[PDB]
Amino acid sequence: MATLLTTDDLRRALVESAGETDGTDLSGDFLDLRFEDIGYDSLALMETAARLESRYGVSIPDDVAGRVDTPRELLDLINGALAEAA
Repeated sequence: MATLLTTDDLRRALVESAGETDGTDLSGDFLDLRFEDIGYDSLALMETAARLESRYGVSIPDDVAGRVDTPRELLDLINGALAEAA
């Protein structure tokens, strides 16, 4: 819906949950850059998604929140959630 996250928005969330960072290699489309490769553990990732959950009034299944290997999956998952929630 209007509520949607693009790669740029998704980047922002990981920047926010990482704290004071430059955003490393999340520049542009990092959808193919795996979380393990950007030093992002599923726990941190859940917190990232958590910010998004709270912000967009959604809830992401705890299995799926740490089931995503690549940002593309996570982006799509939230896109599908935000398809219904706004």
